[PDB]
Amino acid sequence: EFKDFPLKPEILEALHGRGLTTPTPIEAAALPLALEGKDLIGQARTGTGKTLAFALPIAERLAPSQERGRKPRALVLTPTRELALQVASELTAVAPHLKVVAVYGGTGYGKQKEALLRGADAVVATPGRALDYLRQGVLDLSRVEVAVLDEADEMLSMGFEEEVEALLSATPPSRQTLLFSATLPSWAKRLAERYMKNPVLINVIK
Amino acid sequence: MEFKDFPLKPEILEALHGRGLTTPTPIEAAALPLALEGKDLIGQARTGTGKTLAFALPIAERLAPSQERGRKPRALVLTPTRELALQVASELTAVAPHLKVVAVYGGTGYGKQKEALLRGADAVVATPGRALDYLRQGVLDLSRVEVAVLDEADEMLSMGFEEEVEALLSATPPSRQTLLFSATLPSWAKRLAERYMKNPVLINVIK
Ligand SMILES: Nc1ncnc2c1[nH]c(=O)n2[C@@H]1O[C@H](COP(=O)(O)OP(=O)(O)O)[C@@H](O)[C@H]1O
Ligand SMILES: Nc1ncnc2c1[nH]c(=O)n2[C@@H]1O[C@H](COP(=O)(O)OP(=O)(O)O)[C@@H](O)[C@H]1O
Ligand SMILES: Nc1ncnc2c1[nH]c(=O)n2[C@@H]1O[C@H](COP(=O)(O)OP(=O)(O)O)[C@@H](O)[C@H]1O
Ligand SMILES: Nc1ncnc2c1[nH]c(=O)n2[C@@H]1O[C@H](COP(=O)(O)OP(=O)(O)O)[C@@H](O)[C@H]1O
Repeated sequence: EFKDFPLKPEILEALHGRGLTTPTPIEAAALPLALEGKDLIGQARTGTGKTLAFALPIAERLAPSQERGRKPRALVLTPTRELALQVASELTAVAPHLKVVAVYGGTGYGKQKEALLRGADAVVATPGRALDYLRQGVLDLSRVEVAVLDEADEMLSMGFEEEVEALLSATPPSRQTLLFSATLPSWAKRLAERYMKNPVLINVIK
Repeated sequence: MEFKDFPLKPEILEALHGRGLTTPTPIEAAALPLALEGKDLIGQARTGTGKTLAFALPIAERLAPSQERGRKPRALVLTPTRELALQVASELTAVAPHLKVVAVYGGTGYGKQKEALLRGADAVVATPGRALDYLRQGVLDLSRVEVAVLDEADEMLSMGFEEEVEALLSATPPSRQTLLFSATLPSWAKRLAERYMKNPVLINVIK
């Protein structure tokens, strides 16, 4: 159960307050290495649940800050707007001490910009809108300590390979990288080769 | 992580420290948490590198001592070679002082190994050929195995023990925990994982 893991009381409170008590098989498998700062690839069948495998480690690794205009120390990339909002919602709830900002197309071009300018600790973004702000200097990725690629195989199918690589290339290689994907197409193995540091593959095979 | 960082009995931690075993290799670090909690796993790392503690410490921690004379082993480790059976037995013996480990291997001493098995054992570390000999004789009884380990599955397939391994695993109850270590997963080994393991997690540190 989550209380078993070594997580700050605020985080356990947040989880407890929300009913989340038992990690899914992929979460239980991935949490230990992720919490310890190591790079990993988490692979499991879609529809089981794995968001806590990267959100808890972001919650735990990052001390809070109130510095206006601060750059984000965590970046989560998702292939769709609806997943960016679901993930930003989860992360916001388990990291109550962090300012989480969702970046995604179709709306809020001005509002999301303003949010990022005021300050952010973690960004959950679709690659389109994110790359826009990257090019404008609005999204600054130079302080990223944890980068997460959520559903790498979908980002490939949606044709975001170029945006994803540009975004990762803008983060410091001192970062921890986590990659989650039901399948591992050649593109994702390459991302692994090029952007990760001796990653452990963790695969719930059946 | 160091070994001290894991939830292990004090006697086991003392054993480790006294031998200057402090630092799990990458596969040990990645696999210990699942193994300790009793889950099935496949550990993949390049052949021969250190991984013995990834299954030795789970066996040491899981099994309580017993005095019963003639008792059947609660853990089985299979290895492709005699030299690997011997290495692993000594290692397991070292970190599981509360258990009686018996090494079972060909090329020598049919009677000595047999008599050791009849006196009783908690863990057997075996090569598949010799082990099947004893299984069929009724000397090696696998009906109480809680942890079964295949150490270097891809080499067992290479050495021609495909059938012997399947026969040994079949003689153990499905309620067991099963740990499979191999640098590569040929078709036979995947088939093994599919049909002999329960919801296994594959852990691959080859990178
Ligand atoms: N351990 C857990 N327990 C309960 N809910 C969880 C959970 N982990 C987790 O992510 N969730 C919830 O599951 C939701 C996503 O579920 P999906 O779309 O079926 O995940 P998929 O298997 O990746 O395709 C998240 O927003 C979490 O709130
Ligand atoms: N359910 C869905 N089905 C199809 N396309 C979708 C989708 N959800 C979703 O977000 N998309 C598309 O995936 C992309 C989301 O990334 P972005 O950063 O918002 O891209 P930008 O529009 O260039 O700023 C958009 O094309 C979405 O319409
Ligand atoms: N955590 C650990 N620390 C020290 N020794 C260990 C160990 N785990 C483990 O199995 N051993 C021993 O290390 C031996 C394998 O080490 P090698 O041949 O030098 O290859 P390399 O690991 O690539 O450097 C095993 O036979 C064990 O007895
Ligand atoms: N370094 C090595 N090189 C080649 N063969 C080896 C070997 N080490 C080793 O053990 N073998 C062979 O691997 C087999 C070990 O299994 P068994 O249970 O002893 O099988 P049995 O023949 O029924 O007694 C034997 O053939 C060993 O000679």
